[PDB]
Amino acid sequence: TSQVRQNYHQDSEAAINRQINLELYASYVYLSMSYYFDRDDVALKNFAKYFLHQSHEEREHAEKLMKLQNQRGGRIFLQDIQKPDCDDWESGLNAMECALHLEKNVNQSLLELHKLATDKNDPHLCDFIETHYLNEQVKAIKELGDHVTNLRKMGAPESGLAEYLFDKHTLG
Amino acid sequence: TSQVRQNYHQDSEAAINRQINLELYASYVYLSMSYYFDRDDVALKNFAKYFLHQSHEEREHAEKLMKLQNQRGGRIFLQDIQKPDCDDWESGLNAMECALHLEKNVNQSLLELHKLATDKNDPHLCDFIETHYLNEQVKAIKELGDHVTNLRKMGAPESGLAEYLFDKHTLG
Amino acid sequence: TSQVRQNYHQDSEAAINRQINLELYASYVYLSMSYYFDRDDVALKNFAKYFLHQSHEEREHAEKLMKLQNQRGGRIFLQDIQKPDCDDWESGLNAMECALHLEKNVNQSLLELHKLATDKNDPHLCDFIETHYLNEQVKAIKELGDHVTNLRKMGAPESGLAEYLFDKHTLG
Amino acid sequence: TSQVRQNYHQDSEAAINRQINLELYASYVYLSMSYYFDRDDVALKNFAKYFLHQSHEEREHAEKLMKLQNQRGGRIFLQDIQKPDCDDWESGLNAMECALHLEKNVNQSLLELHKLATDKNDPHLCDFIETHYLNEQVKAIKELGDHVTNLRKMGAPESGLAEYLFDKHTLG
Amino acid sequence: TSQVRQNYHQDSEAAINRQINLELYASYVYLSMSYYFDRDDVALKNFAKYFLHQSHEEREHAEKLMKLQNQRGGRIFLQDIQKPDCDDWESGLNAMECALHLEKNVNQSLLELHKLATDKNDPHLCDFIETHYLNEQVKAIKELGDHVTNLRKMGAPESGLAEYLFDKHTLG
Amino acid sequence: TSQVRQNYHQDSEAAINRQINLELYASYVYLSMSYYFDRDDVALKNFAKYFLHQSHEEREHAEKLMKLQNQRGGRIFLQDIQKPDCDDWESGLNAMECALHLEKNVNQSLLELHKLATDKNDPHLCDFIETHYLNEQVKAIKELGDHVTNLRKMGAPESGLAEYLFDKHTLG
Ligand SMILES: [Cl-]
Ligand SMILES: [Cl-]
Ligand SMILES: [Cl-]
Ligand SMILES: [Cl-]
Ligand SMILES: [Cl-]
Ligand SMILES: [Cl-]
Ligand SMILES: [Fe+3]
Ligand SMILES: [Fe+3]
Ligand SMILES: [Fe+3]
Ligand SMILES: [Fe+3]
Ligand SMILES: [Fe+3]
Ligand SMILES: [Fe+3]
Ligand SMILES: [Fe+3]
Ligand SMILES: [Fe+3]
Ligand SMILES: [Fe+3]
Ligand SMILES: [Fe+3]
Ligand SMILES: [Fe+3]
Ligand SMILES: [Fe+3]
Ligand SMILES: [Fe+3]
Ligand SMILES: [Fe+3]
Ligand SMILES: [Fe+3]
Ligand SMILES: [Fe+3]
Ligand SMILES: [Fe+3]
Ligand SMILES: [Fe+3]
Ligand SMILES: [Fe+3]
Ligand SMILES: [Fe+3]
Ligand SMILES: [Fe+3]
Ligand SMILES: [Fe+3]
Ligand SMILES: [Fe+3]
Ligand SMILES: [Fe+3]
Ligand SMILES: [Fe+3]
Ligand SMILES: [Fe+3]
Ligand SMILES: [Fe+3]
Ligand SMILES: [Fe+3]
Ligand SMILES: [Fe+3]
Ligand SMILES: [Fe+3]
Ligand SMILES: [Mg+2]
Ligand SMILES: [Mg+2]
Ligand SMILES: [Mg+2]
Ligand SMILES: [Mg+2]
Ligand SMILES: [Mg+2]
Ligand SMILES: [Mg+2]
Ligand SMILES: [Mg+2]
Ligand SMILES: [Mg+2]
Ligand SMILES: [Mg+2]
Ligand SMILES: [Mg+2]
Ligand SMILES: [Mg+2]
Ligand SMILES: [Mg+2]
Ligand SMILES: [Mg+2]
Ligand SMILES: [Mg+2]
Ligand SMILES: [Mg+2]
Ligand SMILES: [Mg+2]
Ligand SMILES: [Mg+2]
Ligand SMILES: [Mg+2]
Ligand SMILES: [Mg+2]
Ligand SMILES: [Mg+2]
Ligand SMILES: [Mg+2]
Ligand SMILES: [Mg+2]
Ligand SMILES: [Mg+2]
Ligand SMILES: [Mg+2]
Ligand SMILES: [Mg+2]
Ligand SMILES: [Mg+2]
Ligand SMILES: [Mg+2]
Ligand SMILES: [Mg+2]
Repeated sequence: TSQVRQNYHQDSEAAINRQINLELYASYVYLSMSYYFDRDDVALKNFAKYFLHQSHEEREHAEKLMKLQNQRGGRIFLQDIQKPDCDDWESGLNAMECALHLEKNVNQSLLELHKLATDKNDPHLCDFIETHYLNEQVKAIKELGDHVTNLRKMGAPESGLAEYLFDKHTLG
Repeated sequence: TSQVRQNYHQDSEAAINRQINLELYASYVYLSMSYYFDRDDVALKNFAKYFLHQSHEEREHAEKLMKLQNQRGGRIFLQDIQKPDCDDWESGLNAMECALHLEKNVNQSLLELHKLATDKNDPHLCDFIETHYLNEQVKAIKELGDHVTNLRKMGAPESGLAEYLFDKHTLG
Repeated sequence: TSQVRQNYHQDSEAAINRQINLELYASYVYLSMSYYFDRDDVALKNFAKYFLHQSHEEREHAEKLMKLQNQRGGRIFLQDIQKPDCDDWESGLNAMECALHLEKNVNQSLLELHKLATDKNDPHLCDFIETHYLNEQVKAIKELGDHVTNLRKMGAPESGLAEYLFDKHTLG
Repeated sequence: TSQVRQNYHQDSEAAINRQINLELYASYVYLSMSYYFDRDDVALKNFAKYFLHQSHEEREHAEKLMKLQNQRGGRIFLQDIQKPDCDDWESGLNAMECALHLEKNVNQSLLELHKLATDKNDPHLCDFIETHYLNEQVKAIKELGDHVTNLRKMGAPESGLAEYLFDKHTLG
Repeated sequence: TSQVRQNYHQDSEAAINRQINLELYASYVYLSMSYYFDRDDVALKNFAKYFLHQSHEEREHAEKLMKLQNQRGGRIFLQDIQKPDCDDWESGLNAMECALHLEKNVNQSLLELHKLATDKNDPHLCDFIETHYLNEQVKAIKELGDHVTNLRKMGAPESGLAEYLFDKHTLG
Repeated sequence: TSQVRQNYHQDSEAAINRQINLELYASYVYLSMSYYFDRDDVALKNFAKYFLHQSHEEREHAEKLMKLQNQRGGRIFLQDIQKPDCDDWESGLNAMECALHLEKNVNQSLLELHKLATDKNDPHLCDFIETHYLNEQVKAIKELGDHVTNLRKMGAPESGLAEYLFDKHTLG
């Protein structure tokens, strides 16, 4: 047992390891999305940059959870990082819709994590999740919803012109 | 009676209190408009910023009238600030059309106020209204008419692309 | 239903709309207070500035709640902003006592909002209220209590000298 | 009763006074530790500096709780600050082990305080404890565990060379 | 026996440990005083700042004596730091009168310490006390007497106005 | 078929996708290593920083291969990123030995990739591998061998002192 461990339930430790994997998975999804828009037959450079930045942010999310695990005296256990569900993301709109669904799924996992931390009376872990994850998620979900809405109203995915102009004006 | 009061008719005092309420009402209309465009299913960020700035300007209008009331020795009497007529503003074009109608209504109130000040031979109040309100109104009405015209010619409200591009190029 | 909405109870949405109205009401109370001290027969310029700044802060409070409503996928619904209970605030001490009572009332509303968010297991909303409102309120209540105490010990409201000197040394 | 007091349970007030005493006690323990390493027969200058800084941080912890007590309208009640359990701390490793045990004890007190604030539905006090104390404690406990581990692996306490080199490279 | 010890009497060593405790006690008295003036029903912010600074100075006094003990090869022995005699300090004037009495008591202890160092022919300890403590005490006693005098002549403690104005002009 | 594709064999395209996975795997190994040294019972902060930087470099390696795939008109196909072979890396020396073995394995894959590009007469791909990977690998392998050698000669893994001092002087 770790000399630093205090009020840190084994179930919370396990849940944190599951969350680490999920954040790394989200990083992988956004990495895949990014280079889809770098294809010569897609060629939306600011979509590509946007998703690559999101990919890097998700890796930071994972790293901060790994730091937390050690801070509390838990032990990191890593799993395979599953490949993303799509190889082909079809359109800027469809990728944004997938990212929205991804972020809502990660949010649900974080909310279940917070419920567990609450049930185990772990206020430090509750505050950690609230402080570093829950509002980040709300902002990410809101931004992706905003993007989806604009692309739809602009005429995407049918209008390749719309995706092009969104790439320049919103993501550029 | 106030030691500063001079040539300030009771009717003018009352009219100034009515104008204070109207300016606060205009501030509220623009506040509502602003956050309509912040909705995830509308998502026109520069419409939102534009109307929020207009909201703040209207509050300044109200404050300067409250200052005038005290400068002249009248007594401020506040009324409820009525909620705006619309919860849903439908489109960027429709919001601009509503703001145009609002500004023309506030202008009419200011012109009636000026007629009263003229009838009561209050040149200080006439100059105050002319100096700080009447040309501000003309410029605001002209700008909103310009915006309405551009949105119409661009294809709004049917073209969500038009509202998007107007948001970036004129309001951005 | 909003594409961004997740774990956001209809009751919380309604409570947030009620809180928006209350913050706008507080802004109106402080606006009224401010210009009372700008009257030529009151003439406490730093009381006036202090309350005007508080008025502007309350509008910011309202705006941040409107932003939150949209972030979470709720829909803003505005109500009339009621006029303040007093036209005449009588003295610097009495205005500070009224502001203290106002802030304690707004605090109670925020604490009921937090209880609801807790009952609905909304940790994001709990953190939002804690982060942006609850300590702001505690600090505001403490500052107003401090001011009330000083004015009382100085001899207010009987001593117009006390209110004058407090205006210069504490609010100036 | 205090004019500022709102939703602040008498039990919480008492618990905050107990925590104030404990933080002052921790300040005293670290003060004692510091000057032990300033002895001519111990002479580890960076151990001494490290613990003196920790001592000053604990006094700041106490002061912020005294500020909180007044912010919420409770009344500070001070008790004797007990002398530390050890006059002689024996070795750099043993002092770090004692500081680790101290911080875990203070953490437990803070977690009991948070449970009480939760039971009394005091979200402001919960947020205060989370924001200013609980992660500070986790970081302090982790750092002391790190230090203990390094000193042990280096060969302390038997190796006076290890304590000397740790003083220069980690604490210097 | 310490390798550095020279001409340092066991009685002086013990007296220095007693003085360390007394300086820490004075630090505690001023800490208590400080937060009394931070109460919402007292609310003299510059009294609070003044006494908090005095508290920090007393801790520095204690630390320099702990340094001296080690410099001379004595061994620090700590005792409980007794809580201050008053929880309620009643008025700015009464707190200043108590601080004056405190400083005169600490001065008497220092003068007895100096007599002992003289009797034991310890010129280094005599010079240390003279250099770092005796004139600091005289200046502190003179300043507190000055403050008491001004508060009395101003009309304190009856005049809450006097304490308020002293807070701004002398302590501000 | 891609409009940009020229002299790019399907076998090379597949090999590049295999290399992408391997570089992401190496990133994961170094991520795991990094946080092993962040454990409170290991606590070698510069080992942790060193491996985290290596992790980030490997992700850059992967990204540049994804860019190459698109530049040449191939299509990225991602696979699961396998978890690292070790959860526990035991010692600084053992982690360096594992990283050395990892880099030699990645080098072998790159050399097989280069042989394939040579056999398919793809000089652009040969130059890409030589320019951006092969000397990076040689330098990485040499540096890790240097580190292993120093740790062994210093007395690792038995000497926890050696690993501590290596952490400060070579990795610090
Ligand atoms: Cl970054
Ligand atoms: Cl402005
Ligand atoms: Cl502001
Ligand atoms: Cl500090
Ligand atoms: Cl200092
Ligand atoms: Cl880089
Ligand atoms: Fe970022
Ligand atoms: Fe994430
Ligand atoms: Fe998808
Ligand atoms: Fe789903
Ligand atoms: Fe995310
Ligand atoms: Fe403007
Ligand atoms: Fe206006
Ligand atoms: Fe309208
Ligand atoms: Fe009309
Ligand atoms: Fe207007
Ligand atoms: Fe402010
Ligand atoms: Fe507010
Ligand atoms: Fe009132
Ligand atoms: Fe009431
Ligand atoms: Fe407020
Ligand atoms: Fe610090
Ligand atoms: Fe502490
Ligand atoms: Fe101990
Ligand atoms: Fe214990
Ligand atoms: Fe501590
Ligand atoms: Fe000083
Ligand atoms: Fe002293
Ligand atoms: Fe006393
Ligand atoms: Fe006495
Ligand atoms: Fe003193
Ligand atoms: Fe590098
Ligand atoms: Fe590589
Ligand atoms: Fe290995
Ligand atoms: Fe092998
Ligand atoms: Fe490598
Ligand atoms: Mg992002
Ligand atoms: Mg375990
Ligand atoms: Mg699979
Ligand atoms: Mg909570
Ligand atoms: Mg936050
Ligand atoms: Mg304008
Ligand atoms: Mg009248
Ligand atoms: Mg109505
Ligand atoms: Mg003009
Ligand atoms: Mg304020
Ligand atoms: Mg609804
Ligand atoms: Mg009414
Ligand atoms: Mg929180
Ligand atoms: Mg906060
Ligand atoms: Mg510290
Ligand atoms: Mg009580
Ligand atoms: Mg005892
Ligand atoms: Mg925090
Ligand atoms: Mg002093
Ligand atoms: Mg002895
Ligand atoms: Mg006692
Ligand atoms: Mg002499
Ligand atoms: Mg001198
Ligand atoms: Mg490298
Ligand atoms: Mg193919
Ligand atoms: Mg496996
Ligand atoms: Mg070449
Ligand atoms: Mg080269």
